[PDB]
Amino acid sequence: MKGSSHHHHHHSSGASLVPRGSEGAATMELSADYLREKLRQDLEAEHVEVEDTTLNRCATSFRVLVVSAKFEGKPLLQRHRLVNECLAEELPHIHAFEQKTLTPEQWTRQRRE
Repeated sequence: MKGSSHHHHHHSSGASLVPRGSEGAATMELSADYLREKLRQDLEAEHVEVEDTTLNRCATSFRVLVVSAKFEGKPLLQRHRLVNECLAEELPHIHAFEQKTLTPEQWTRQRRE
């Protein structure tokens, strides 16, 4: 049907063609280091550790760790919500995400694992 209108002309875009590299699976898109570095610089932490259960599988999960005082200044719930706000668009793509924020004193106090 063509009752409801919205766009008379065709969509357009702009992308220059230059030598460098082609596309792939997700070597650059969606990665542990991507979310790690992003959160680290975005949240500005001291020590961070990211992990993954190998994307090549039925189940996919990502683990992120952050240790600093910047989180202390903000409420407990604000900490977790902060990490979610950053990867808000990426979150939906993550089948399973798990983050944990703590202080440098607590971590250094008891860091067995």
